[PDB]
Order: sequence, then structure tokens, then C-alpha cells
Amino acid sequence: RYSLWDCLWILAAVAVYFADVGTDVWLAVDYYLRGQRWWFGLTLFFVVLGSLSVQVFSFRWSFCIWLLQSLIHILQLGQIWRYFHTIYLGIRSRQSGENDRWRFYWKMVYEYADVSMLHLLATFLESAPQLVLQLCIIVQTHSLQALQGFTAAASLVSLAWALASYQKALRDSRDDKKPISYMAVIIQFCWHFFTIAARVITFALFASVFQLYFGIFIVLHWCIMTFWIVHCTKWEEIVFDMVVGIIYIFSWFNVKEGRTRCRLFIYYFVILLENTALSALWYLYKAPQIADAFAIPALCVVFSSFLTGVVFMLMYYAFFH
Repeated sequence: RYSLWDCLWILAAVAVYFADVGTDVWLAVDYYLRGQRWWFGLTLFFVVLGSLSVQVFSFRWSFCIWLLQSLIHILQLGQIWRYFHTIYLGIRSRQSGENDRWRFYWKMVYEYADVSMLHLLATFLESAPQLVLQLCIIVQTHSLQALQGFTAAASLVSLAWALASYQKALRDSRDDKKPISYMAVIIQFCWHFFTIAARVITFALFASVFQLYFGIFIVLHWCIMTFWIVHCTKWEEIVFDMVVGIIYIFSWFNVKEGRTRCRLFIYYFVILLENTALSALWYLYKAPQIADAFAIPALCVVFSSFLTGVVFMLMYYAFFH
């Protein structure tokens, strides 16, 4: 019920977030040793947006010295400050503090919910565009340096970890809704990781094939998902539905809403149909120039990863109850 002991997994969230941002900013090679104006500009823009939106939202939520210290700490590493503040609140609750339930450790749960929400925002403003852009660059110019691969993997693990952690916080920071344990959080992270991996690989392949049609596809998918969600606090509901529609481009937001099997099946069918269409079109439009006889593994790995992601999702869905 209380007295948190597994703070190591919360510390691992700090490691994952810092690894993501550090690997993303390590792409200064695209401007210093391997100077590329477009790639450096895109990566820097994504990193700046992801690391400034979260900072602004954290600032938007004891003399003037403390105010200045917290302001500087925000401006530099606000998200990591939130993580270590969560750790400190948990430690203080464990040590003592048998006061009213006002601030016993619900302060820690509130802080964890806020930091997971900020992590999700940063992961869908920085990690997802960074991952897709890096995959598109890898497939556009076939030079998969270990730095690019590690940065893409860091963005992917940040995205999947953000999804799993947000689901944990949502199941944690409210009454009822039985809390989800790390044994299920890791499985959800794995299925998000694999499904998003397949999705972004297909996105990169179809982008290299015809990015002009890929942009129309992405806006059409966002519009369709937004319309589906609004089909299922006056304009704030519409804004939240549009945000969930943006989330639906890559992964599945997992709105419980009672029965969810039908919506999950429809979303999986839509994404599988889109991925199959993109893979088939790219394969039909990859023969000229470089006729890759090894492109068959390049399409089989995507479908194997997608199948493993679906299998992990089914395993979590079945074993949670």
C-alpha cells in the first residue's frame, strides 16, 4: 500500500530519459565531424522542442533564493529534478511523516504522475519525431553508424518506457483502478517497443519511397484517428481527443472505457493494413538503382517484430487477469 522499496526502477527512468536526451544531443556529429545542415537542423529542432516544452510545462506547475535555485534547475534539467524530487519524497515518506494523508506520500504519487505526464509529452514531441527522422535518414542514405542506431534505440526505448510509465501512473494516481506492477509494466513496454519499432521502420521505408505521399498518409491517419476518437470541459475534450489522435499515429493509448477489445482490434487492423500497404508499395518501388536481394529480410524482420509486439500485448492482456 505504501513504503516504496523499488526506487531503483524509478531511478532507471532517470537513466532512460537522460540516455535519450544525451544520445539525441550527441548527434552534434551531424554538424561538427560529419557536418550536415539539414540533419543537424532537424535533430536540433526536435531536441530543443522536446526539452523546452517539458521545461515550460514544468515551470507552469522558501525565500527568493529557493525560487531562483528552482528556476535555474528547471531551465537546465527540470525533468531530472522532478525525478529526484520524486525519489526524495518517497524516501522522506519511508523514513517518517505519519501526518494526515494530505502529504504523506500522495505528494510523491502526484509528483510521479506529473513527471510521467511530462515524460510522455517530451517523448511524443521529441522521441517519436527523432526516431522516425533517424530511421528515414538511415534508409535514405544507407550508412547505419553505431551512433545513429544507438540514438534511434534510445528514442524508441524512451517512447515505450514513457507509454508504460504513463499507464502505471494512470493506474496509480487515482482511486480504484487496481495498481499495475512492474512485471506487467515491462511487458507493456516490450509490446509498445516492438510495435512502434515495426511502425517506424515501415514509416521510414515508405518515406524513402515517396515522402510526398507519406505526408498525406500521416495527416490522413491523424484525421481519421481524431474523428474516430471524437466519435467515441467543452473544447478541452476536443483538444484531448486530438492529442490522443496524435498518440494513435505510433501506439495505442489504451483507453480502458470498459470493454476495449473491439477498439483495440480495429486499431490493430488499421495499423496492420497501413503497414502492409507501405511495405508492399516500397517493395514494388525499390527495385531500381539498388536491387536489394537482402531486402526480403528487411521486410520479414518488420513483420516478425510486429507479431512479437502483438504477442506481447496479448500476453499482458491475458495475464493481467
